Amino acid sequence: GSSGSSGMIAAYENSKWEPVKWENDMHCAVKIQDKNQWRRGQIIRMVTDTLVEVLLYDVGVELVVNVDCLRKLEENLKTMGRLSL
Repeated sequence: GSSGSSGMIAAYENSKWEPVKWENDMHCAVKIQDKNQWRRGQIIRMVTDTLVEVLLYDVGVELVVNVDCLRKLEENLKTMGRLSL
């Protein structure tokens, strides 16, 4: 037992939004409101200076969230545990 390693939500949650330019065909993590789980999305198309269209390829749902909830996909989070390129 004793299995529980919160890195994504942990790091993200603890961290705070940051001013970054979102480009097409990019990876990032969006923060849900009604829920407390960080989902990954793909920069589909920038709508406004605050809104951005992303794709939850992870699950398979096309939607658009606010850059205020968006977060840069940290490398560490990408490779949690065993590191190997």
